Amino acid sequence: VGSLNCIVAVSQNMGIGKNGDLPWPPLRNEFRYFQRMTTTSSVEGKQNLVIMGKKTWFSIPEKNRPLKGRINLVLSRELKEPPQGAHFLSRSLDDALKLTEQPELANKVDMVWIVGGSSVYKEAMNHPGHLKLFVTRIMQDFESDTFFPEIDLEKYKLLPEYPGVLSDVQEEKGIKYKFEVYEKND
Ligand SMILES: CCCCCCc1nc(N)nc(N)c1-c1ccccc1
Repeated sequence: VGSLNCIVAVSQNMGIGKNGDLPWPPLRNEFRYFQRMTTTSSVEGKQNLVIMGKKTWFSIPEKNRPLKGRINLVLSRELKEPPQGAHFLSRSLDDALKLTEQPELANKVDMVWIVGGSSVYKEAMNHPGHLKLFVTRIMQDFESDTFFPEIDLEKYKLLPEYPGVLSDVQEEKGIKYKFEVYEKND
């Protein structure tokens, strides 16, 4: 199994969802960036794993579920089988990471991408080890009811650039945004 990563799009007031919907209007190139980054795997014969909480899974429009070309794993203690269209179910992020070393997935998974939501990000971000955060900064305030956890910059370094990630300001539908990559190893 390869690197562990979080990927998020977040407004200036730290919002990531409004009743699960994006707080901002849909941004086509931001969507394309998310698909490209989470799907691209260099290791021949493997796919990336996407891990998400139950609410994040059901916030994805059905036409976009499962995230194609990736192994889709949902976290839930209430669910007793993977949701329709998903591939795997784990009770916790720890169990999901443990599963990636079981024979059922050990040689199948390259990169692991945590795609939401708030509590899953928080657990990943505060667990020791090597972790990167791919953060799209939506540079406006938007009404939200779920939020990204604080990034502790004592441990997460903002990288000066990263291959395959544009470094300059983007704009869609009149909304400026930018792509950042953070890395910790503790
Ligand atoms: C259905 C795919 C939406 C992709 C655009 C939104 C998005 N952007 C970034 N950079 N990270 C994320 N985790 C998400 C996201 C992915 C799934 C659900 C909610 C937000």
